[PDB]
Amino acid sequence: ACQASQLAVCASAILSGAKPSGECCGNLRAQQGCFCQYAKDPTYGQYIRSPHARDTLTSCGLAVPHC
Ligand SMILES: CCCCCCCCCCCCCCCC(=O)OCC(O)COP(=O)([O-])OC[C@@H](O)CO
Repeated sequence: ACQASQLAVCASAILSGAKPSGECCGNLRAQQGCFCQYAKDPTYGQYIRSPHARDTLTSCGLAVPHC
């Protein structure tokens, strides 16, 4: 299922713009199909939709979706 809480391993990058860890990027790579659903989360979606989250994808070499 797509639960935002799955992104905890990337929280520093999403919340602060920190360079993402390798483990973060590997988790993001696996979980790409959830990204537009994560972006709709009422609690965390504001962070998921942010520039820091987008920058995290790009730092990980992943496409930024058009949700
Ligand atoms: C690290 C992963 C990043 C993934 C990035 C995906 C790129 C996101 C691009 C823009 C996304 C737009 C998606 C639609 C977001 C939206 O606003 O609709 C959401 C929605 O209907 C569900 O909840 P919500 O209304 O966002 O709730 C927000 C808030 O007010 C509740 O606290």
